[PDB]
Amino acid sequence: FDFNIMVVGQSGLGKSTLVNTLFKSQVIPKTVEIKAIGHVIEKMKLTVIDTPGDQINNENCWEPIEKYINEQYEKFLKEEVNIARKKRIPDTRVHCCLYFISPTGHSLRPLDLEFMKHLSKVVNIIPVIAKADTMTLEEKSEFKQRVRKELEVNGIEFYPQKEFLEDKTENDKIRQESMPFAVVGSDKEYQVNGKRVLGRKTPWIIEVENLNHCEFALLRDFVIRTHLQDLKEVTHNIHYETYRAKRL
Amino acid sequence: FDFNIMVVGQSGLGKSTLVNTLFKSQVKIPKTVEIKAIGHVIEGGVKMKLTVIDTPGFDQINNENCWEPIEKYINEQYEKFLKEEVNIARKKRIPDTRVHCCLYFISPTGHSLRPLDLEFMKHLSKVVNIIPVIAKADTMTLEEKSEFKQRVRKELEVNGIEFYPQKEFDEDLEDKTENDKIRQESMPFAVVGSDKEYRVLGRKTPWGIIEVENLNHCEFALLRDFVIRTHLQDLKEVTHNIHYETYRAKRL
Ligand SMILES: Nc1nc2c(ncn2[C@@H]2O[C@H](COP(=O)(O)OP(=O)(O)O)[C@@H](O)[C@H]2O)c(=O)[nH]1
Ligand SMILES: Nc1nc2c(ncn2[C@@H]2O[C@H](COP(=O)(O)OP(=O)(O)O)[C@@H](O)[C@H]2O)c(=O)[nH]1
Ligand SMILES: [Mg+2]
Ligand SMILES: [Mg+2]
Repeated sequence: FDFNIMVVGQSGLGKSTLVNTLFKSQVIPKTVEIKAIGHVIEKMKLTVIDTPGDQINNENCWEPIEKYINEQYEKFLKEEVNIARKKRIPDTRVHCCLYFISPTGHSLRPLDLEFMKHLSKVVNIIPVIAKADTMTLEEKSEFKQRVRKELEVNGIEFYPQKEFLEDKTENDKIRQESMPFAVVGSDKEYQVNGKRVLGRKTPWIIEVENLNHCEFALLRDFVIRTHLQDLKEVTHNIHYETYRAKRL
Repeated sequence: FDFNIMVVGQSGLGKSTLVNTLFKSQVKIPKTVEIKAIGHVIEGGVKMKLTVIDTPGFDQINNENCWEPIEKYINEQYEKFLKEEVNIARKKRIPDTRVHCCLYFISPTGHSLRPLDLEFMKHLSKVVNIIPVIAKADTMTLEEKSEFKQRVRKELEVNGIEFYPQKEFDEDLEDKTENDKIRQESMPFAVVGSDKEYRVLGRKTPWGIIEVENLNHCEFALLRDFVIRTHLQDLKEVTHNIHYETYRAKRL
């Protein structure tokens, strides 16, 4: 049982911080290279892939990531044939990928859109709003609506895709309102209300998991519990298949 | 008595919301497409017409010479004043539309400044008075803010980016003492913009309301006083005597 998550997006959005907060939940310098850390603990081995980048010229800035993803597929295609005859086949393909969106309060940057368009064709992308704590209530509500609109209008198929029922009753909910998940990621534990909790120490404490504070708990449950398998299935049966099909 | 402040930086940093904040203090916002200067004739004690110029984006796929459009505007005003410096109309007081002060917004990424940000700043400083500001100061923590301010100061110093108060211009040893504590100690101003008049201005935080003008909450008050009272004149003088003069010299 192996699950791979990857964080993508602009620099300085708390992508790296989230990775660690994510790991501390189930259980910070600047990213320069694509390094993926995996924790062999819940049965499951969850490895999260970090990334940097956000420059004077950003032409084809996605290729590096696309090369990596495609690199993981080719590897699985070579390892899909059980030459070593192993009961289980190691899978390092990117199942779920989170694209961090700067909460600019305006329309999505052209670069964000194109970047998501390319990846959506090759990987399961789940839109996320970084540093949600920055935005006000009315602001965040409107920003999500703006995001959902801009995405749908730009023909960006993101998980859960409409194409691939009880699930249809919930996919609409997760497509329709909840997403993109607005997250606050804090690596620090502070005892709040009698128990150790994770949260930002804003002079104003904000609880990373508290459903009343932010949607991190929702996103976490969504990717690690509810849709953990669906992600893997769509990765293998659609994306990966499409790769080898074009390859062969 | 015309005072001209221009707000610059990448999109979605709170520049426009701050422009309105500044006016609203010393007296639903859409994305800006064109450069628009807002003039509001308001009262030091006497009358003063300050026009706050607004700047769109900076934020795109390929950002080359994205400063060119602004340089062109700034230079457009220098040519205009050069054209109106000779009082053919024999005017007692001459209308001034030159950018005296220019605030540059730096996203609080908590990392080293983006190379584009540096390039953007470097060109402007050699044509105008730049004053480094950190947008959405409220996002950061206390320890994070301190580290970022120091980080910005270092990067700018290292890159040779002369911002107001310029190191080159102060002559007096006393002048240096005061100016060394404003650009080392004080800059860059960590500000929080708020338009909605709530009856003290501020940002509506869930935990509690945050006073935009409070010194204990943010450094907006400091920035206002600096650019409106203390150094308003100094900014103008350097603009006229050095920046403008340099342009006029090059024009020949
Ligand atoms: N307001 C806010 N700031 C955050 C949050 N998470 C991280 N930050 C800050 O933003 C900076 C981003 O750093 P990092 O975690 O490496 O994000 P990265 O740019 O993807 O590498 C950090 O210095 C954090 O102090 C958040 O949820 N809200
Ligand atoms: N956290 C925080 N958010 C702000 C602040 N000022 C503005 N904002 C929000 O960020 C968005 C930026 O919009 P705007 O004022 O037009 O900035 P602009 O993109 O530079 O024009 C607005 O929708 C505001 O709700 C601030 O001081 N702190
Ligand atoms: Mg990073
Ligand atoms: Mg604007």
